[PDB]
Amino acid sequence: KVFERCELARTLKRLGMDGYRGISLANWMCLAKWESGYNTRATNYNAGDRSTDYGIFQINSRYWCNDGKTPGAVNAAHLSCSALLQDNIADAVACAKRVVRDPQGIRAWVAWRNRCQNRDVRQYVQGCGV
Ligand SMILES: *SC[C@H](NC(C)=O)C(=O)O
Repeated sequence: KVFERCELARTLKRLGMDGYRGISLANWMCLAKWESGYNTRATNYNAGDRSTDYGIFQINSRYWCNDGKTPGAVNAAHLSCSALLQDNIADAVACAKRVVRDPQGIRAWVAWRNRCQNRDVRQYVQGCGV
């Protein structure tokens, strides 16, 4: 599903992302925008390393979700990448939380560094009531 900007912002607040490990909702929004255009169906195959990025946050199959086809990856005891292609983003949020629990935080996503860090990201949440 393709989320409307404010619909997404309110959803992320409800799932407790505002200020999670010091990350503002505006930062999480900036991240979803440049990663998938707020599209839960988004999939990006990295030919170079044979991994795939899945969902609204473009989570990778080598480190975080199991898809079976990715070489040198986390096993089948971990969350299925399919769970990140659902309309309901609860699993994706729970996984995004885990990713930033690493010392690297939100910097784990290179798109965040390019397009969001050291920027006025107020625009992503202005007028949403969050
Ligand atoms: S981010 C999803 C999570 N992955 C790892 C590697 O802990 C899981 O729930 O398995």
